[PDB]
Amino acid sequence: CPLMVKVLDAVRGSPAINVAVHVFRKAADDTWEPFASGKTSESGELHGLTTEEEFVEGIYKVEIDTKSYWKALGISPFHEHAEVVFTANDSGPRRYTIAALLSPYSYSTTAVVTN
Amino acid sequence: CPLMVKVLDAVRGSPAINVAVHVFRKAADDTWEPFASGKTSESGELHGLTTEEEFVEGIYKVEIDTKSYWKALGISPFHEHAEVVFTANDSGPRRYTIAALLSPYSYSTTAVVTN
Amino acid sequence: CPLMVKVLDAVRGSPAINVAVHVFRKAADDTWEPFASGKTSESGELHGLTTEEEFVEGIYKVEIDTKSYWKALGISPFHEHAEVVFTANDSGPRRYTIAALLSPYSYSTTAVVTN
Amino acid sequence: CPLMVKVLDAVRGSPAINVAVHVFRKAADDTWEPFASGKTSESGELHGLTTEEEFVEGIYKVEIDTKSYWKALGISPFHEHAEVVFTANDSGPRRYTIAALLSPYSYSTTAVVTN
Ligand SMILES: *C(=O)c1cc(/C=C/c2cc(C)c(O)c(C)c2)cc(N(C)C)c1
Ligand SMILES: *C(=O)c1cc(/C=C/c2cc(C)c(O)c(C)c2)cc(N(C)C)c1
Repeated sequence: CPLMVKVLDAVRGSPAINVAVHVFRKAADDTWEPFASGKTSESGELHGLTTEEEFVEGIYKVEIDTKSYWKALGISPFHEHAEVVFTANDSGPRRYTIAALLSPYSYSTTAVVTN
Repeated sequence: CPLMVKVLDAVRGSPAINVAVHVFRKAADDTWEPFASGKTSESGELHGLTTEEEFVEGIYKVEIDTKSYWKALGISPFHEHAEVVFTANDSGPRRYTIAALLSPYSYSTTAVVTN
Repeated sequence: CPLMVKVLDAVRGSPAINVAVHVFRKAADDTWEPFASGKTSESGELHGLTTEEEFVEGIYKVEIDTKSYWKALGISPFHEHAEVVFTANDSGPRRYTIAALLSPYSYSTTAVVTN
Repeated sequence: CPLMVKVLDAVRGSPAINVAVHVFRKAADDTWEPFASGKTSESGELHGLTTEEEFVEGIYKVEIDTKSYWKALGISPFHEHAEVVFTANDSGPRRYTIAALLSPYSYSTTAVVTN
C-alpha cells in the first residue's frame, strides 16, 4: 500500500471517520487529473487508493474534504479543504502516509515516507 | 488590512523570512485567478495584500511557497507548497490572519478572525 | 520584553482571551519555583512577565491553564494544562515568544526566538 | 493496551525512533510518582506501558524526552521535553493514544481516546 491517508479530530479526540479524500496527479499539460478517491474508515484510515504500478513519479495533490466533515457535526469551519501537494517517487518507489489533525479553524499535516 | 499572512519556521524557531505568498480568488468558471502576492518580511508577515473594497465574499486560496524556502536553507522538503483555501464571509466587520508554522515534512495552519 | 506568551484558539479562530499562564524557574533542588504569571489579553498575548535583568539563563516552565479555558466555553477538554519547558540561553541578545494553538484534545506550541 | 504513545519526526518525515518516554501519576499528596517508562520502537510506537488493572483513575503526565532525541541527530532543540498531562479513566476505563509530532523548536500533540 504505497499511499495511505490518516485523519484525526482534535475536538473529539477520535479518528475522523467518513472523511472524503480526493487524490489528483499533475498531467504533462500542467492540469490536475483525478487519480483516486475514497473515505476514511472507523479508524480514520484510507487504504487501497492505488497500487505500486499505478503510483508512478509525479506531483500529487491529496484533497481532504474537511468542510463536509465539520458541517456534518454542526461546526461551520474555516477551510474548504486541506490540500497536501508533493512530489512522489522521484528517487524510486516509496510508501507515503499523509496524516492530518483537524480543528474547525486549523489543521496540521505531516508525511511519513518509508522505503 | 483585511487579510494578513504570518509564517513561522519550526526548525530555526524564527519568522519565515522572504517566503513567497500568492493569493487567488475562485472565478465563476471554477478556475483560480491571481489576486495578490508578496514576500514575508523580516518578522514573517505579509500585509497590504488587499483592501476592504476589493476583498469581497468568495473562495480564496493562499499558496505559501514552502519548497523554495527550505531549498534556500539547504533542507530537503516534502511539500511543493502549503495551500490554505477558505470562504471569506461578510458576517460583521472582520480581519483574517492566516498563520502557518513550517517544518520540512509538516505544516500547521490556523485562521485568526477578529472584529 | 524578553518573554512573551501568545495563545490562539483553533475551535473559534480567535485569540485565546483570559487564559491563565504561570511561569516557573527550576531551582537548584530541582523543584519548580513560581517566577511570573498573568492572563492573556483580548489579543491572546501576555507581556510584562519579566525583565532582561531577572530573566537569567536557566530552565523555565510555561504552564497554560487550558482546562479552565475550555470549561469556560462549555467544551470538555483532554489536558489539565499545556506545559512548555525550555532552557533560556544567553547566546547574543534575544526575545522569546512562546506561542500555543489550542484545541480540546490537542495543542501545538512553537518558540519564536529573535534578536 | 490502554496507554500507547506515538511519536513522529516532522524534519525527517519518519517515525521518531528510540525516544524515551516517562509516565507519572499524581499521588494523594500531590507529588508525581513514577508510573511507567519505555522507548519508541522503529515504528515510533511505545506499547506495553501498563495494564487495565494498574491504569486506574488519576492525573497522568507523559514526558516525552524530545531534547535527548534531537541532540542524537545534531540539533540543539528548544524544549527540554514535551509534557502531556491529563485525567484518565474518570468515566471508566478508556484506551488512550498520545501522539506527538516533533520539530526542533515546536511540537504538536493530540490524544485519541476510545471506549
Ligand atoms: C499513523 O501514522 C498514525 C499517526 C498518528 C498521529 C498523527 C499526528 C499527530 C499529530 C500531533 C499531528 O499534528 C499530525 C498532523 C498527525 C496517530 C495514529 N494513531 C491514532 C495510532 C497513527
Ligand atoms: C499573530 O497572529 C501571531 C501568531 C503566532 C503564532 C502562530 C501559530 C502558532 C502555532 C503553535 C501554530 O501551530 C500555528 C499554525 C500558528 C505568533 C506570533 N508571533 C511571532 C508574535 C504572532
